[PDB]
Amino acid sequence: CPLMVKVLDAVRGSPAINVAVHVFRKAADDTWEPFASGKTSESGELHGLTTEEEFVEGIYKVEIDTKSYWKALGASPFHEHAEVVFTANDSGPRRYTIAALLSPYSYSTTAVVTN
Amino acid sequence: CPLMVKVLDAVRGSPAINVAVHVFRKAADDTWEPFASGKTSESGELHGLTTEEEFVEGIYKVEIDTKSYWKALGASPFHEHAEVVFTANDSGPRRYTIAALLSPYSYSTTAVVTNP
Amino acid sequence: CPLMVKVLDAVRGSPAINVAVHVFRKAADDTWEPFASGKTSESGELHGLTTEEEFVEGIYKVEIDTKSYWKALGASPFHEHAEVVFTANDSGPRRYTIAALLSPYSYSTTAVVTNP
Amino acid sequence: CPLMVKVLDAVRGSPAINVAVHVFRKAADDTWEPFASGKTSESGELHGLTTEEEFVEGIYKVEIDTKSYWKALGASPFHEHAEVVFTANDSGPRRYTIAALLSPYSYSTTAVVTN
Repeated sequence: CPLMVKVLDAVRGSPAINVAVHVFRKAADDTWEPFASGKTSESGELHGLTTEEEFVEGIYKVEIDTKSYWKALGASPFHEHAEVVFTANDSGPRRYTIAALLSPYSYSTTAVVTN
Repeated sequence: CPLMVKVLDAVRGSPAINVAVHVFRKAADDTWEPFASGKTSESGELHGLTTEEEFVEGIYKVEIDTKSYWKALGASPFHEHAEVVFTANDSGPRRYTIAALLSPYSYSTTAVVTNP
Repeated sequence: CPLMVKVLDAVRGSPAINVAVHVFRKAADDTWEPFASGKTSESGELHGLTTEEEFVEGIYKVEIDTKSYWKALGASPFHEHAEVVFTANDSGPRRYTIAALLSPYSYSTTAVVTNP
Repeated sequence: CPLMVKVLDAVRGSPAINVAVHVFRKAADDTWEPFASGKTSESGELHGLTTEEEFVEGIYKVEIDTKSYWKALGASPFHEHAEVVFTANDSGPRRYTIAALLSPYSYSTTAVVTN
């Protein structure tokens, strides 16, 4: 699996479960076109987003619909969503894990890129 | 100043200087329309982006140009930029401070919102 | 002020007010000796902990009493406190700002170090 | 496994590998006594720290020797180490994953507690 997304909840200290995640790739005319999407599991992870063949170099945006997540749990969300924008670079064989740590008014995201 | 941005470099333990920041605001046609932009100073802070009058209700997107910042310092960053999207002044004017902590492959961003 | 602490609440998007902070400094016998303590103000900042004269070289430990802070606000935090340990003024006096971002089960802490 | 530790490197966007981790439990006289320790693997993880039987309620401190880690890679570390202090509470069945994200002058730590 070339691209993984893991989402954690910093309030409850648990994985962010029923979370919608949309991945877009930047089209030649700079528009963002749907690339992949899904909902985090009970482990806060989303696998099977794409395949090695489809995941070509280019700019990608991982959009995490955090607002709905926090609303369900009664917290008042700050962000509309979390946006992770990056360039997939082939240079060598790589796997991407976009990790996101969420709080109502804050979030962190790290990219773990392994061989 | 109703919208400020402060950026820190977690590798150097100092303000993130000369970081370009672009603010957009969702238009009626769901298009991201340019709202304001600037760059952080020696203290890693960006003030004067907009005024209370101009900063009306809306969904804003604050794009912090992290990639350009790291590249200029000789690093190989992962992200293109940090994108902070949020609805503003939904219940009256508020002062927003968008803080961002930067590392080549990871960044934190957290808003401090106060009633003026 | 050579050692400042600033704390933010990532759940409320505001300064972390009334947060007790205890500073210790490793003694000759490797014991943690009390150095200074205080609590953050309405702006989530703690100034006046020590002076340049008193803040000598050494390994310091800044304990941010996060648990007491969350409990008082009705939350069930994971950590007892945030512990920032670091060697200070190893190459001359420096001004240190220990910043901490708090959530019930997670916290970030990052130092901004500048030459006066 | 009751207690896990995962360490990531935010500079290189990879797991913090050869990292020493010491776990201490607070003794009745408030001193910190050795409880467990090891070195993160190639996946930046440390399993087998303790057993369900030995992991009793109490206050624990996870010390991550980050200074040596950064020195090896040529970065100038700020912290002597990362310290995660917490109370193990039985109330229900739980697993602890102490995650730490490291940067030379900054680090984050989250506690993921699952059933």
